[PDB]
Amino acid sequence: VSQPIKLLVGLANPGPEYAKTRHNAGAWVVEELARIHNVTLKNEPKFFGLTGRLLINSQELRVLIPTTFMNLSGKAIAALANFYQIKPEEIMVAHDELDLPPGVAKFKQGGGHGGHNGLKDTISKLGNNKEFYRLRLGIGHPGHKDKVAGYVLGKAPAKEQECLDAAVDESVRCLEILMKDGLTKAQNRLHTFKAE
Repeated sequence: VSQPIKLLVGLANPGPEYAKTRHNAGAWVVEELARIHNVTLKNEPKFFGLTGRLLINSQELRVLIPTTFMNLSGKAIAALANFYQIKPEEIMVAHDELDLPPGVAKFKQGGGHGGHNGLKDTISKLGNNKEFYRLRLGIGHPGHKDKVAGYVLGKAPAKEQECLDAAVDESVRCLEILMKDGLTKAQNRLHTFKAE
């Protein structure tokens, strides 16, 4: 039974050249979960995004990858959330997280956007409501304010990308545990993980 998530959003910038930039880490999670569960994501221009529905341990989970600019991610999330009557507190938003290193991922309930343009827009489009969950996929931090945007929009080197892909995999396993055992159990597992 209880688990509050009805919608998982993986934040992204659109189109083939952005697919493997760090800023798309949330989208990697959603695509992998969707793949393992045999769901083909469908483009729905009415929701400014790619959508699907998975059944996991008899719970319906909607997924969404916006095709907006990252800074307009709330256009998508509010459109789909309004259509399905999903409250902010039932949404989990996967995203790249500067404040964790490659290879680590954490769940979080509420909090600020941290300068993340996607999170920022999401909050505003959901009525200045921060109380959605997050899946924070660590990307490291370049430790110079002026280098942040280029770092986030860049492509990790191969070795670092393996650490990233490992955290994606484990985040997917823990979303599955989320749906079966609940959040405390999912979180207890995810928060001890670090990739090699």
